[PDB]
Amino acid sequence: APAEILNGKEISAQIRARLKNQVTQLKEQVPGFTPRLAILQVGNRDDSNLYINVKLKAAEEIGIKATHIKLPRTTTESEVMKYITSLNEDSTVHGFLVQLPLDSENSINTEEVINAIAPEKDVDGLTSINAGRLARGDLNDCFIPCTPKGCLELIKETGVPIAGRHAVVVGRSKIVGAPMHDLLLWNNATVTTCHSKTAHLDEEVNKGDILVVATGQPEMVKGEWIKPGAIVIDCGINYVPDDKKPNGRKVVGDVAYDEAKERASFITPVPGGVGPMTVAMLMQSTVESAKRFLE
Amino acid sequence: APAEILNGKEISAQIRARLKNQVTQLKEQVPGFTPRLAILQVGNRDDSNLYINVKLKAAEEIGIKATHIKLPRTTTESEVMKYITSLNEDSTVHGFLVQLPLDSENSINTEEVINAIAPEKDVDGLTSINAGRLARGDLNDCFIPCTPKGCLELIKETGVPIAGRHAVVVGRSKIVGAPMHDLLLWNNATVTTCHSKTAHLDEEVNKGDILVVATGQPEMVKGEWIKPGAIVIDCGINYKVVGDVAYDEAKERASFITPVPGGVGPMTVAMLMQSTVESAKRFLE
Ligand SMILES: NC(=O)c1ccc[n+]([C@@H]2O[C@H](COP(=O)([O-])OP(=O)(O)OC[C@H]3O[C@@H](n4cnc5c(N)ncnc54)[C@H](OP(=O)(O)O)[C@@H]3O)[C@@H](O)[C@H]2O)c1
Ligand SMILES: NC(=O)c1ccc[n+]([C@@H]2O[C@H](COP(=O)([O-])OP(=O)(O)OC[C@H]3O[C@@H](n4cnc5c(N)ncnc54)[C@H](OP(=O)(O)O)[C@@H]3O)[C@@H](O)[C@H]2O)c1
Ligand SMILES: Nc1nc(O)c2c(n1)NC[C@@H](CCc1ccc(C(=O)N[C@@H](CCC(=O)O)C(=O)O)cc1)C2
Repeated sequence: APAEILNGKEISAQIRARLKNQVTQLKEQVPGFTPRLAILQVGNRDDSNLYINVKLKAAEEIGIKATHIKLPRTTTESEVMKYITSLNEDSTVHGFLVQLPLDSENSINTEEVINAIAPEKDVDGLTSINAGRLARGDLNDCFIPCTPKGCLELIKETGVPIAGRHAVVVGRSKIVGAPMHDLLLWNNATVTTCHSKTAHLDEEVNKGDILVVATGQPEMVKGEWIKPGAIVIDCGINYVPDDKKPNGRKVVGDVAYDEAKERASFITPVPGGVGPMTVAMLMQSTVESAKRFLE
Repeated sequence: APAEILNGKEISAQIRARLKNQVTQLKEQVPGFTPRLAILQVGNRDDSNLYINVKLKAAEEIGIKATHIKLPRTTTESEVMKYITSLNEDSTVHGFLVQLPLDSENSINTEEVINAIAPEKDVDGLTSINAGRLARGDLNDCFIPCTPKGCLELIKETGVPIAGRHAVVVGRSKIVGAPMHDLLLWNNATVTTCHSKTAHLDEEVNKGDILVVATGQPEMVKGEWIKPGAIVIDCGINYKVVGDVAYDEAKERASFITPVPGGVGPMTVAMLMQSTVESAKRFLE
């Protein structure tokens, strides 16, 4: 009785298709309304160009007007700040994000930049104000970071109620771990957060009916650690050379999949689990912002 | 035989004496300068009145100038917003707070009212900005709620390091439970947060080397559930006055325990004063 596989690629395709339909209906219900996203980039990193082009492409297919603002490396902090203030003020933009990390020849305080974003437009959900709302239970209107939002969605796809269950989150980062605890807590699970200073991590992991691991340590969580029948969510994206693969490299998660799949009732594969879910989540957050403005 | 008693009244007395000397020196460095705190109240709840009096009394004894504004029960959210804006703009007021719960005959969104407060004066640490910083580990730039602060201080009085310990926080409110989890987490403990939807609560509480209870249910946490040698912090104030933990039983299992009264209560006001003296010192800098 091996674990059922949570196909992130398929589930995300479903999500994006439904969002397209919603966007089509919003525009027909309110003629002239145009859900709009904006991405602010500083510099010209190759990886950022790739990530951005993927976000813009997904936005255009759903019917969301996506605006890409690309500033040169010579940009200063005051200029980046000016754009954020203008994006906040632009009533035609419902949600925007600053693509990280910034690429400039000058010193720019990343935290001050991010925190200048108007909370009601913070689709990536990383501002302190938004993090503060999510941490204290304002799930009805705050924004949720794309990765943990995709994790909760995958957990809900199992059909197993979260309330009353014991969930373990290995990792406590701003991007994943912390907001993941927040989603699980406010969905009424009893949550235990682990990290690099956690003693007897194996014994802790073994107590989770729902397990979300986001550590960046390739396959550290062994199958033996998994609680029998648990829902395992693996956010890990670790590269390992493998000449038997088309591009000479494989992607493994933070969980030892092959042995964990024999213990859990539901498990996300890597690649193809949490990863494909992220862009869809940003698109969902964008639509949410558009609908809250429209109301 | 019983657990060591964490005397919050003696410890807070030492903190207050310390803060007093600090305030006295600040005035000697800058004569005429006076750290000022303001407490805004809506309504006339008897318990809120006594709580405010205690805070006013501790401020006076430390040398802090405290102002109490009491609004009638007919107050609207709009009017409360006018006082909050006035207090944000009043340069002589270094730190202010809105007494909770608001006692009005009209609906007033408490979060909107609290979030109108300027974060630099949010000595109660209830704004979404301060909550967000604490929630993500940015402890350099924020005010932490006075109750979780007092609890952390009480835990440190045991002399036992927090890092690596499995901590259990029973309760998740904005005032105590949620920020308490954060403080423990960022102090490197492995933290479990329990609430009303927690199944097998007795089994969860039994895993805690550090146990903080803030539920408001009279002596609901049984001593049987306590892990032998645990540090028990009890934030409960229930009506005789009792905590959220069955003290007589828990004291025979714990290594360190907070009594009620004279435990977390005093420490809470001492920490509020500490955050106030801090907001006055960040203003001079
Ligand atoms: N699907 C996507 O596109 C997506 C998006 C974001 C992230 N991810 C993946 O998620 C992973 C985690 O990212 P992150 O932002 O959370 O990074 P991070 O900032 O480095 O987070 C690591 C966290 O795990 C803890 N930790 C480190 N080693 C551990 C260990 N050996 N045992 C227990 N805990 C350990 C650390 O504790 P301390 O706080 O004490 O340091 C820290 O909280 C990365 O591999 C990344 O590839 C995927
Ligand atoms: N020392 C001080 O001066 C100070 C300052 C403030 C407060 N306190 C004290 O702290 C206590 C709690 O305050 P609060 O603002 O957090 O209260 P609250 O708003 O009523 O919150 C109680 C929390 O505990 C949970 N809970 C209720 N019954 C429970 C049960 N039987 N088992 C497990 N969890 C239960 C609730 O879960 P749900 O969210 O699911 O409902 C809720 O999260 C009060 O007794 C108060 O006197 C002390
Ligand atoms: N929501 C909310 N709930 C609360 O319980 C409070 C609050 N807000 N705001 C203010 C806060 C006041 C904190 C406080 C608690 C106890 C004491 C105190 O000194 N207690 C004495 C006993 C006093 C007596 O009743 O005679 C002690 O030794 O514990 C002082 C401040 C209470």
